[PDB]
Amino acid sequence: SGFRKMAFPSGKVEGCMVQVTCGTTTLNGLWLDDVVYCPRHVICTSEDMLNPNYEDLLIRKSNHNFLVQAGNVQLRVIGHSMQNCVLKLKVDTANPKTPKYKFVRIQPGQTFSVLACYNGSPSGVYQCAMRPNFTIKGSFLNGSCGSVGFNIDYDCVSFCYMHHMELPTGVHAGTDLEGNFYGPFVDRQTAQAAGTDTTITVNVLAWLYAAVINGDRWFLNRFTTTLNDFNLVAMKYNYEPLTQDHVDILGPLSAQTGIAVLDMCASLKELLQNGMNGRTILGSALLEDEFTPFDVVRQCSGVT
Amino acid sequence: SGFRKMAFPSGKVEGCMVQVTCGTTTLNGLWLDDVVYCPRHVICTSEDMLNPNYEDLLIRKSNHNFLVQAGNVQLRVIGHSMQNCVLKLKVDTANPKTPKYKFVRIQPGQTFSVLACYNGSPSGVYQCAMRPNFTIKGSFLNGSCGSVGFNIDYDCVSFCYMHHMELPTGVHAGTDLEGNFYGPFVDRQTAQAAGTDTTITVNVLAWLYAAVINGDRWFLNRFTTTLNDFNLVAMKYNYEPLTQDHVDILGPLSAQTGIAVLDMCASLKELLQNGMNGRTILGSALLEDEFTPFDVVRQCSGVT
Ligand SMILES: *CC(=O)N1CCN(C(=O)c2ccco2)CC1
Ligand SMILES: *CC(=O)N1CCN(C(=O)c2ccco2)CC1
Repeated sequence: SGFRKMAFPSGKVEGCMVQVTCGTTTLNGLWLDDVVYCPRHVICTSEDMLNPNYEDLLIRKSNHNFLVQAGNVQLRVIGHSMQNCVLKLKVDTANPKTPKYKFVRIQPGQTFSVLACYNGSPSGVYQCAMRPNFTIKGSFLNGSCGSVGFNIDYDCVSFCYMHHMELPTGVHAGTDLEGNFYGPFVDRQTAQAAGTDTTITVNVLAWLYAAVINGDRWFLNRFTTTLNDFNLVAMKYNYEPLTQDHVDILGPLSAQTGIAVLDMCASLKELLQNGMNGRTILGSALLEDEFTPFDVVRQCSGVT
Repeated sequence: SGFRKMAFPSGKVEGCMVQVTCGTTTLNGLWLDDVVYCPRHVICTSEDMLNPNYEDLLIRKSNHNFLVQAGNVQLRVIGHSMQNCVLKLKVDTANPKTPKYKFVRIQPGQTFSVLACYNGSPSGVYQCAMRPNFTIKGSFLNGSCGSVGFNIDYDCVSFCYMHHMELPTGVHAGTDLEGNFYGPFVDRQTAQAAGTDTTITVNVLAWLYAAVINGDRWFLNRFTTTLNDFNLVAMKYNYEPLTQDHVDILGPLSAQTGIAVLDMCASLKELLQNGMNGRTILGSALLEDEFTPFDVVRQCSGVT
């Protein structure tokens, strides 16, 4: 029993973190096989980051200008290229700790673990969600860029995020491991405002299911609703529209608990309309939206 | 910027988890050097766990009855002993991945990372606090016993917790790595009720400091208080008494922010008396008490 905001074990990713230094800029890189992946802004002076021309800046850089250090051993860089907003540094040694891995581009509402690193050294691990406005709410100080987000399926690390920037509002923006930003963000120090941070409805429902399974039941009511009726209330409270796809995804949690998805919708509807009245659910005073239906099943079933 | 409930990187502890099987009971064990540490209740039939006599049960057990598996390789058990509520299984092979380590017995209010495991395989990592009633609020299913709690100081893992039991109220009890329970709990399936789960005052204040540092400032007021005046309000709200020791510990966060500890006490006092009025602090609708002053400094400074 008990339900916790739970990250994947980080060891497989710890084994992949290196330090990348270009001139006076030191960031993190991800070493998989004989490639090191890092944010292309490693090549910028903070002056450059006002309006950088990365192709032009990169002409001035050689293999030997990229200093790559794994623990306290230097890797030999034998090639470099830019793919979107990342650099791929070819090194002469395959990472002996390379796990089975994939690069995946997640959808908004999907959750992942971040291994926060500084100078290629892990400081901590936490669970995130790709927000509907394509930001993440992370914990990233200067030096943390190149820290990655991942999921693990048994022995395969799916890398979904690399950290690139903090918006003036203190929320975070980054790329997949092909170097394509999530959302409309650019690796430039300019006016970039996030859109509406809406609540991930399907995740709230999954977490209400988790609460029932773990004995927190006070919010279960006598009501049901329809997708359309629920969605009117969702819209009013800046919740994501609930789709039949979302209902299908919640099917197994529905089955296990014997609470129809639309009944749990009606419970969530009353919580939105009435508030918590100073009560808590799984130790929260607000409705948690950074557990996926998959996360709830995994943690409630004990997958390794 | 941003502040997250952050666990230590788990890799060093992942390398220490094994499976222990005695008859039909399979739990987790911690392999350090040539010793495997596990809960002594590995020897019990669930019938036994009503009123077990562990010394008597252990007479019936040989080295060869303890099946120890590290990945998919069996370890040879060459000795076994009971220390308090843990078994120490001597194996013929030193764990090659043994990190630098210590066994520490933490105080209530101290935080630690848990690596939740099943069958000696890591499923996830989360941050906990030793509650003032010597319980922890974890995420533990059947098979999770022998999962451990730890802190890391650069390269040294301090092991502070091994998971042994769930109370009927779905909160968790366990031992240090000398096998001594935290609090008054016993490894018996009997009536065991937790005392008052009071709020860790010094941790709330540390987290209010974290909030100020990360730009969440709406709750800062024009007031101050005294330790005695604050403590009257603390008592009323089932908060731990604040001591001069706690004030001294918050000194560096006071210094960094320029907010006197007693001013932040007065802010917390108004939050207790007035509530959040539907507002949030670092994305919470309640006052978080599972960050230590040390945790706030570490995460705000980016220690690795
Ligand atoms: C995410 C990260 O580590 N960084 C550090 C490098 N960089 C800057 O310091 C910078 C330059 C101009 C604006 O910010 C980006 C963030
Ligand atoms: C923590 C853990 O893994 N367990 C599993 C073994 N055990 C029981 O199933 C049990 C027997 C009697 C009561 O509970 C303790 C908890």
